[PDB]
Amino acid sequence: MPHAFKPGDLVFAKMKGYPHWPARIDDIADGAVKPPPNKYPIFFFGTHETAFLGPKDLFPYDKSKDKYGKPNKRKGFNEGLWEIQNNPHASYS
Repeated sequence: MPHAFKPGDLVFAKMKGYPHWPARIDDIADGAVKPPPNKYPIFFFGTHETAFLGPKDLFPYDKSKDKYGKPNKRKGFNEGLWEIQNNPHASYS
């Protein structure tokens, strides 16, 4: 059975106006800006952008990849697919 989301989990993350996007739940670095309550820091692969999202917008990667893990015209997307499949836990800083 599912646990709560934790840093390192891989997802497709949904934001208004964008396709479900390869991403991970990030850690918060010591000294870094914390998310609002009930929100997680989401790192989007390919774009390397961070947004704060709640679970309703987070789709676990294993279950979802056969639906959402297909090339997309949008900037950074296909780079994102590579990262999530090939080195999803690397430093992209």
